[PDB]
Amino acid sequence: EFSEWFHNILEEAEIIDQRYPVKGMHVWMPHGFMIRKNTLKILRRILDRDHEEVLFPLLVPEDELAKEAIHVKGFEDEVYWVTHGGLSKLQRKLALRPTSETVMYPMFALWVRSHTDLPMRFYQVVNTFRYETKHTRPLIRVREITTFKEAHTIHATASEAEEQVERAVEIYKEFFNSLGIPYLITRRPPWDKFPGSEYTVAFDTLMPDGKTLQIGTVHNLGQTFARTFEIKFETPEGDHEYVHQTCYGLSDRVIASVIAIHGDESGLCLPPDVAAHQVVIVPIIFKKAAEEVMEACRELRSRLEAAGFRVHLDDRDIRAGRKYYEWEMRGVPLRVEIGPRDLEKGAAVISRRDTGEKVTADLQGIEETLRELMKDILENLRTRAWERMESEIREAETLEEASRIVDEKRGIISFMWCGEEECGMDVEEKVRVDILGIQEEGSGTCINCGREAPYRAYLARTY
Amino acid sequence: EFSEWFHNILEEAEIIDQRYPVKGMHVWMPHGFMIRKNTLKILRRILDRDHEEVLFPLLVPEDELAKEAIHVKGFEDEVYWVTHGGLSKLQRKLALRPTSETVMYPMFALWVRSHTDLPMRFYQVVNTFRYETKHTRPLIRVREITTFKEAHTIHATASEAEEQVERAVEIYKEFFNSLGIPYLITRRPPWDKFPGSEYTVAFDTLMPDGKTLQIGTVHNLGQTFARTFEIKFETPEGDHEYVHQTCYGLSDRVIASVIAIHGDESGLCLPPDVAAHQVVIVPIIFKKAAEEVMEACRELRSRLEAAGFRVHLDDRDIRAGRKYYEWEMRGVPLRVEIGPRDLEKGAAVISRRDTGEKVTADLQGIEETLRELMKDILENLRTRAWERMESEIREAETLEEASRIVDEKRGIISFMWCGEEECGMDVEEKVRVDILGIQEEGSGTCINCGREAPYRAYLARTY
Ligand SMILES: Nc1ncnc2c1ncn2[C@@H]1O[C@H](COS(=O)(=O)NC(=O)[C@@H](N)CS)[C@@H](O)[C@H]1O
Ligand SMILES: Nc1ncnc2c1ncn2[C@@H]1O[C@H](COS(=O)(=O)NC(=O)[C@@H](N)CS)[C@@H](O)[C@H]1O
Ligand SMILES: [Mg+2]
Ligand SMILES: [Mg+2]
Ligand SMILES: [Zn+2]
Ligand SMILES: [Zn+2]
Repeated sequence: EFSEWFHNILEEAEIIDQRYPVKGMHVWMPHGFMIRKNTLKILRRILDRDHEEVLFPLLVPEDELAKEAIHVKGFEDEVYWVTHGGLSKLQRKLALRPTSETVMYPMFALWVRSHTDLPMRFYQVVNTFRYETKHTRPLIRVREITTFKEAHTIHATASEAEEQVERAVEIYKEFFNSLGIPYLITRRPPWDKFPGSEYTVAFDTLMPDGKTLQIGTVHNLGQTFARTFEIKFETPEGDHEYVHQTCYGLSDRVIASVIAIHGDESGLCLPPDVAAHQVVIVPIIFKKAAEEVMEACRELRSRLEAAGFRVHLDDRDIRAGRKYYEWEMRGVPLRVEIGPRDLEKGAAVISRRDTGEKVTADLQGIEETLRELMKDILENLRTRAWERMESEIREAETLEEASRIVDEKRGIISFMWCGEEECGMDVEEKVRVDILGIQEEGSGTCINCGREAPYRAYLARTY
Repeated sequence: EFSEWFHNILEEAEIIDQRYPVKGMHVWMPHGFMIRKNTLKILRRILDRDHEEVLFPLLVPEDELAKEAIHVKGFEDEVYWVTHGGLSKLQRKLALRPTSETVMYPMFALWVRSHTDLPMRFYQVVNTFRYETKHTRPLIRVREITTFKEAHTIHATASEAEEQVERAVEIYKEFFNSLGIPYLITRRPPWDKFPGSEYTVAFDTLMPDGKTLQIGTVHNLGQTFARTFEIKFETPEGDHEYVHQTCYGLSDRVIASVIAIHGDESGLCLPPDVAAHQVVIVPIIFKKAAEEVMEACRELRSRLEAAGFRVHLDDRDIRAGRKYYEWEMRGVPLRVEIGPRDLEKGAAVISRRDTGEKVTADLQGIEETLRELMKDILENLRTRAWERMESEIREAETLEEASRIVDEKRGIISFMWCGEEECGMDVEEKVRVDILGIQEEGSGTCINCGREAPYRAYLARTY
């Protein structure tokens, strides 16, 4: 049911067009692009406080790519290779970046010299490529991740790296809270961690179909990469030690989830700061004081633009009904309607998208009325969102009880686990599910092997 | 001399790092990225008035790519090819986009149906790839054009297309005028036009080394592409005619030229709206009322931020001299200095980057003082720039006189030309130069063959 809804809204709302001749590569249409744009504005406000945006190349030579032990093994046959430059075959294969460690790190080796240089915090929003699963899904599992934001940091001590991991987590929390997206934070199992990292922390959110979606990862790379690419720095004493690195990223999934989670029957419902328009003015006219209604709307639009609003005056010549439907299925938060009546009273009708509540406000101080409504809409959407997710995280004491809950109610399943490979693998195989990760807490007994369970773990059917 | 200057400033000002293992692919460092960012902000303000930003894929399948007669011939061996997806060879070669006609047009065939749909105006800023000349030059001739802005339009009548070409030209004029970049507009010879177009209009600017740089092109594609990809539309009568298309683009060259043209001995000099910082506050202190000087600067910074300025308070602990040098070689327009004296008077020293003129202003209304200075700096830079270019465009009546001027003074050479292939080719071969394009005007006699010359043409040594 959700799948169909999603695919249809992506088309109706004109977000992406999937009819491109190459599987897993979609087109961002005007409207979709605007949402993506606003989502990135929000992200960058946060990231630009302490990160420096850069932009590295797309192509990586075998030499550099296969320079890592496990990392290269991790993306072995998941990499696209350019072999020819025109008719002639390149004397050195070039891979489209799957992620940029092998692109930036050799360069980091040069930029880093003294401890005065550290810490360094960079990020870029580029397009990456991954040749994976025959199962292609819009914004969720694409071959061309068109909105891959990857941040990479460099530190003097391992201590600072761990500290950075904590900061990244807080940055994502804030990012997501701004999109009203709920999340579960866990430490992925050591066999699912980013190829070559010390450990991976992941953010997972729940899709309306009971399936889970990884919407963010933070990795503590320790110094394994530093040693590989020779990223050393001079200490205040005169010694030469390797650096401690971390990296974290998000993809188009963040947009998929903002669409999916605040999804609706009427179409899209979006956080005010993400919608293409925050306020759409719709004039109601039947050839009766029209000239005065129109000039009341125009006055209003200009007044809102100057106030900092992303407003749109829909003066098209169609029935107000159709207009309502359109801007509603497109996710516009507030609709301001103006008719002869209310006009001859100095007021207008303001309709919310999340609730449907129409109120009456004085065009005189409407700016503040709108700002407040917007703050309200996000809080509501974020709240609802959190309730819906938590109400889907259920505890299980028996491995059999887990199977019953997953298969019947879907959602996330909480449980105490010993934290052993074989036991975890067995759990996954038996329940045909995936262990998202752990969260350290009081002990107990592993739901599967009964041994001492140091971790609170979660599992679910994932994307 | 210029070459060395350019390369050194790109490094000193930390714009791009060329030390990447793959020739023709450079890295945008933090500072460079900020300039690129601001340059694009300026561009988008203009383009977003009547264009809709989109984002298409990077990869194009042979099927689509080689679907055009001349277009495919034009980028035959200039295209990079991905042949393998992991270890397995793709059953369909994929080319990195050189430009996106073959990527978007098949998709345009679907989006276009009724005349009510037209006109459509799109654009995107993506990275494109071109395997060309062994001669790689930073921001001027790269394999990965990291800042390729391509706009594509669709029209019902050929008349509107030509009209669009005129609009594009005006858009670029405004873009460039904002960067204070001077330009010569001409109609490229029919053998240099964009592969498959009806005709190409190009913008050329002059580099400090007397060489010319193409910084923008507009193409009228007529309906040749429409027929190729089947982009038809229903007329108000019920007929099905093809569409009229145009497309135009810019690359990183725009940034190269803003750096080069307003170049300087002290380093970078940039239009206020392009610099990473428009105002850098430098407090002068020698342990004498410091606490009061610092709090005067902080107060000022905040005050400027809230006014809309991109300001930076350099409170580092180094000699004010070094600070001056740094922000000067980096292109910061205005430097605001505050010391005990001026402070105890309610004034500060404002230094211009283009001139070096230091003035004294009341911290009380400094906001306006700064805004005015910024407007002034651009006008000055744009003016100077235009003078320098025009003073390098020289007329020639004899083909021999041309050779003397080019070889001795470089620059651009104006001349009357018959407009024939063979004559033009001959001119180029004999003068070892390139014919930029023509400009229709009163007749005369071709500088080479003496026949009737309908066109005013220009030539020069180019990049
Ligand atoms: N095929 C895909 N389609 C869409 N999003 C994806 C895809 N693969 C991964 N992602 C998203 O991108 C994020 C980062 O991917 S990753 O492999 O975990 N980590 C990185 O690549 C690290 N180098 C951090 S920059 C994931 O958390 C996930 O939300
Ligand atoms: N290798 C290159 N490096 C940097 N800039 C380039 C390169 N090749 C072309 N350009 C710049 O990019 C602009 C557009 O390139 S073009 O081939 O003339 N035209 C297009 O590709 C058309 N499809 C318009 S979008 C040129 O005007 C030129 O200024
Ligand atoms: Mg697993
Ligand atoms: Mg030529
Ligand atoms: Zn166990
Ligand atoms: Zn001639």
